[PDB]
Amino acid sequence: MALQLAAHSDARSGPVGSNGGQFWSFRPVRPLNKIVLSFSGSPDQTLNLISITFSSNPTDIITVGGVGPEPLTYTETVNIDGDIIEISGMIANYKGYNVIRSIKFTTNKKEYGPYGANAGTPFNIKIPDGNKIVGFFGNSGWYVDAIGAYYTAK
Amino acid sequence: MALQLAAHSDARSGPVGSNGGQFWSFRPVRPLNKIVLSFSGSPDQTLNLISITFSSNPTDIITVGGVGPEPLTYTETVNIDGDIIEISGMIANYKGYNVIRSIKFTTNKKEYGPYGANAGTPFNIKIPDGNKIVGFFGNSGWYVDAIGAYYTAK
Amino acid sequence: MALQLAAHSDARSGPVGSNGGQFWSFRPVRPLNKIVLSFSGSPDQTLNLISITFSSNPTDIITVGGVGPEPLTYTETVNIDGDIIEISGMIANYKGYNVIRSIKFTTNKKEYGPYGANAGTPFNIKIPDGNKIVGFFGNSGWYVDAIGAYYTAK
Amino acid sequence: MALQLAAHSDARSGPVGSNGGQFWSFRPVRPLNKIVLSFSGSPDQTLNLISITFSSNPTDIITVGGVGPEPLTYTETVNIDGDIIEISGMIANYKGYNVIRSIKFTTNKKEYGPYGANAGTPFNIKIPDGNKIVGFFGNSGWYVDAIGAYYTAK
Ligand SMILES: CO[C@H]1O[C@H](CO)[C@H](O)[C@H](O)[C@H]1O
Ligand SMILES: CO[C@H]1O[C@H](CO)[C@H](O)[C@H](O)[C@H]1O
Ligand SMILES: CO[C@H]1O[C@H](CO)[C@H](O)[C@H](O)[C@H]1O
Ligand SMILES: CO[C@H]1O[C@H](CO)[C@H](O)[C@H](O)[C@H]1O
Repeated sequence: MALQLAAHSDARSGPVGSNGGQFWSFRPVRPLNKIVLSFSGSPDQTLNLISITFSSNPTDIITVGGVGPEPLTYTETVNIDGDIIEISGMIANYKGYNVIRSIKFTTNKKEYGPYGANAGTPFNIKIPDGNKIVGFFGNSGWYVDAIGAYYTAK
Repeated sequence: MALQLAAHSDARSGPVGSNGGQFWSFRPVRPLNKIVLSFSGSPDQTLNLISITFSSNPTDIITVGGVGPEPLTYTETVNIDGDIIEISGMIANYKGYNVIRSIKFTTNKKEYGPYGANAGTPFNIKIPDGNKIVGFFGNSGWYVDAIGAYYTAK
Repeated sequence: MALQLAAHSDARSGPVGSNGGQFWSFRPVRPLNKIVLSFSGSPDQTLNLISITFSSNPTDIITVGGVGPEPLTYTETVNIDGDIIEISGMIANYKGYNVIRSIKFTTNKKEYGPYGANAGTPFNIKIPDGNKIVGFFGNSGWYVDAIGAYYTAK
Repeated sequence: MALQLAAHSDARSGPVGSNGGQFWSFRPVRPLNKIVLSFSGSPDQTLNLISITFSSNPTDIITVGGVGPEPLTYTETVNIDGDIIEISGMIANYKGYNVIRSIKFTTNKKEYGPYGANAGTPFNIKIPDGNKIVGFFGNSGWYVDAIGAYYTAK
């Protein structure tokens, strides 16, 4: 007595960047409210993006990249106001791997970034008008190798 | 030299049914305009769905199911008028496997079906208002084991 | 001129269950090592699965289901030993929705469950030999409507 | 009654390229064994990849790109022997869009190509050892904007 009412999966945009050790995915039920970027290096010189931590209130969270031995030295915290609708950045070599090196998040009312080392090959994830980004997925290893987003209407 | 503008993949609904021998996927760039359902048995008795052939003019086409030796004895040709917005049917046993046994296609203009043996466990692939089905995917072997749909805004 | 070295997304199994309010996805880069199932009702009587919390050390976590007004009364904490290789359970109606009602996790070393109300329509998420489940996805609302898994070799 | 034996969807690699008008997908149940690349331009000067026709000759076929007004002037027909294990090529601007401009296919038996214009930025779809490409997906419009592959073991 159980009708098979097909369950849905959100549209995807990307991934951009490069193949990495592990596929990762994080689409939480509630909106993303915070993104922490972790780096090695320093702002006065060059920041090396190593991992990204995505979270949604009150406790959903995931960290991708950062599984290597390099110690972190800096972090940038992005407090998301509203729905993300676009992301951009640069891809370039880091210790033998082409990785996400800088990232910028854009919502309906504000832009955050770009943060990191903004040099390299640009990437841009954009979605249809009237849609929102509701999660991210990609590949990662010691660093963040590729990134894509889940999106849906309204 | 070339912006990595993330490319999109349409949302999915399903699949419903059962795991089968091969995954299959068909999402043409022009509308799906014809579907041929091939069966063994008799329309005057019981029809057994063996394969489905989806096509989009001028020459896009795919057949899933039917790789077994059983001869086909009857076909139902469905000429699609309008956007497909819903699919439903029944899943039941056929020669050792739970398979898609009947299927009904609903568009914004007409309803087609159910075609086949309308007995078993019901399935229904429904999408949000304002969207349309633009492709199908599933699993198949000798028969049609599972089916799901790709959908996007109209 | 970063090479576009196509990045991979793991093979998927499912989902099973039914369409729900939101799509959710959680595939961490480290192994899933803990799953908390939250229920209303009681073990001595009938346990009603409401939400599931998946986590991977040290800090990855996600909770799906549980959005509604019903208070939680019991939880089953599963400490996963080994790679998850199979999941099974039952789907049945709960307050007007067909939902995941029980779930059993099988790793290469032990099995856990089934936990919940083991009655209704059985489901089984199986993968090819030599593979392991590395994440889960599905639909959820007030309850856990559908679930599927990400899997990969080894 | 029907046991919900979760059905599987093959792993994906990509897409590489750029977002385009429509998502397309083709994963036939029989091995892909024919690919036709259609161009405008001159084999001596520069070829402009307009569309690609993939087939599981002779039953399954799809053509992506080429829905615009530009006439084709030259085609490359590729008869694949064995399993495709890798593809690579260049991406570059064509009349306002960054599109797939050349492609080279590698099977366990031999190499095919490159076919197209050798200029732009490179892409490469590689898969795990012991796997094979069993389908393709991407974005397209007047041209082939993005491409990715479905792969599985064996
Ligand atoms: C140091 O190698 C590891 O990290 C890099 C960069 O992130 C890649 O992901 C690679 O596949 C993984 O094995
Ligand atoms: C006859 O077996 C074959 O066809 C059935 C039914 O379609 C399933 O797909 C199975 O996995 C496949 O090996
Ligand atoms: C009370 O409705 C909500 O919860 C149910 C059950 O979980 C479904 O998810 C539904 O789509 C969602 O809107
Ligand atoms: C001429 O525009 C059309 O073709 C280009 C190139 O293929 C892109 O697909 C674009 O989105 C589509 O509208």
